[PDB]
Amino acid sequence: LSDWWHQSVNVVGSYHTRFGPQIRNDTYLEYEAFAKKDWFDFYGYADAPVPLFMEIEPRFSIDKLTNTDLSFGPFKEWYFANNYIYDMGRNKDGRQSTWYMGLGTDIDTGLPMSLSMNVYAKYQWQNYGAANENEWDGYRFKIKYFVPITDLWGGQLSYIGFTNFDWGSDLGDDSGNAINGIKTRTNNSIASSHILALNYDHWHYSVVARYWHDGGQWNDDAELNFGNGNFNVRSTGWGGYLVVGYNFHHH
Repeated sequence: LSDWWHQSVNVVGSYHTRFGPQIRNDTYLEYEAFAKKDWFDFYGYADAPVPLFMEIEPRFSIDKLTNTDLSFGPFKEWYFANNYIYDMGRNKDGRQSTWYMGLGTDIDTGLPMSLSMNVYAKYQWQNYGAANENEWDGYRFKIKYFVPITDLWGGQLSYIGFTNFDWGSDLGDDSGNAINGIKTRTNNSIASSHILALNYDHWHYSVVARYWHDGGQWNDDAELNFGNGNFNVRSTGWGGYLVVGYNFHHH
């Protein structure tokens, strides 16, 4: 229901993406959904070509459920947080199933914005055949903030930012070395996003600047050869996205 459940279908163009060994530029369809009902909030999105990649972020209110005001300081609420990533891949080999679970919260900055912080531990199932499949591996700190800016061109301009700090994984240790001498993979990783979004009654346009540090836990500059010659991994740097979509909702 529009009251709490929001949907959107979007077209996305990406440029210089860094989650994998080689740089990428893609375009694809995407389904989004944002929800917020008294005891649980949710965000998720699914991408499909011009096979299937989805990421969901469900969170449950410990306060609402425990029915105990755990509010304290800037900390408005506490949550049992979940960040689940699924990638079907073209094989049964080139797939990913990642579950991050932990503690989350909403911060009251006294400013005209929204701020959330989460910490998770994660179990790794499939991971494109990597050395860390099926085991508890690594942790993640996720910080995301929303900031209403102004009205621009008849729409509402706003800023959104979130970062995923991943560390403590055992890959890198358990992976080999590159032709390069350095290790192929990484125990940690950072993916930071900056979003400028224009929202109209239904249509919206968004520009996304994203920065990676060892994107996808690929050790930046590692020298590899997949059968086409040696090449260096460029897992650290900027990439971007253009997003045009439509939010559904009855009047």
